[PDB]
Amino acid sequence: MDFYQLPGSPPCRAVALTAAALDIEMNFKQVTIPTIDDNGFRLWESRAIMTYLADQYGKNDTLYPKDLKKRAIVNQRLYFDMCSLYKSFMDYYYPIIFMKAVKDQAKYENIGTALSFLDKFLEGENYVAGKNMTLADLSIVSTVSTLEALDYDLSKYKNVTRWFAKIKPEIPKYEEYNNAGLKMFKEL
Amino acid sequence: MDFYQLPGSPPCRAVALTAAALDIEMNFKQVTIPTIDDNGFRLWESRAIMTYLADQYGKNDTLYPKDLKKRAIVNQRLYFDMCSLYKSFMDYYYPIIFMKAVKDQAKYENIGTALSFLDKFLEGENYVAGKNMTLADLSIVSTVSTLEALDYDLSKYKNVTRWFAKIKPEIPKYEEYNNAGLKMFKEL
Repeated sequence: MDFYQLPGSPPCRAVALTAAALDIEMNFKQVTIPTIDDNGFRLWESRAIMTYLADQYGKNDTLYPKDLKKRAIVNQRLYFDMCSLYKSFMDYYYPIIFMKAVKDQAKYENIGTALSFLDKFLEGENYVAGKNMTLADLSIVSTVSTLEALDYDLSKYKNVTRWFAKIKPEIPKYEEYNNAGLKMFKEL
Repeated sequence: MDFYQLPGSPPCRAVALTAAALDIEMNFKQVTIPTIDDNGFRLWESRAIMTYLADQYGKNDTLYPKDLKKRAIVNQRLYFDMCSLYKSFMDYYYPIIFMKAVKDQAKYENIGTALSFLDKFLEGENYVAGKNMTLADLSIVSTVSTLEALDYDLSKYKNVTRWFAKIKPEIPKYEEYNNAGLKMFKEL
């Protein structure tokens, strides 16, 4: 399988973490990313890639439970991550980081709103979407760790901070496949 | 199953169309909508609801194929619909419809960009995400029909126009569960 990616890209790191958690080797290509080419099957949309890889190559279904109710909750969190959390991170930081535009306080507050929802999801919970670490944890951590790298303060979100701190040690190859690619953000 | 909804809401109509296509009766409640309460299982996020209902109550898997590659394409289109198509429709029309704010040309053009992607997906294709009508068709039609109801011109998007015209007759109970709720938009 070929993996077309960009080391800093949060969606790319979500896929890379997923491949690491499933112990899947991918041929990493550098250049809509990420895209995988799985023996001729081309697939884009990070989260669709993640759920495809889990079902097609997951030894057990802990990351993406076959049980339909548990799966629906993972799916619900993946939509939230993509449409609210990740989108709001992009909408505020990307113009600042790349276009050196002026900070937008309204877009900045959308980040806070998304995190408050995430913080509520994690109340009384070890993981974002069920009793075990799921794909939703790997997806969301790719954005949350990028916020921290950009010096967003998460301590107010004590469930987010709690979850983030305990999840990094559980994630296979977290340092190699997420932490490393964060260097571009820590330098700007 | 209880279905908490609002007749005009596009995500509510996407779920209602899904229930109609699967021949599922739901107890419709009026008030994050839509939400279903399936014998104590509460679930929000329209698209997560749609894929839950298809697997849990679908007689065959034509609407949401079990085949992992075909399923991944449906999933990819559902993310696009939610994050690009539906989001851009909301971002431009809702301030105009509800807050009577001034038209935003940038937000208006995002609609056009989303539709151009949809139009490309439908090139040479009968359906948005595979050889048969899938959940992605029901999701996207709930937004496309709302655009038309708001007098957005889709004729430029000749694949979108072609698909929309042939899909309305195929959708079980399309008139009752989507067309009817569109009346609020045609009057404003």
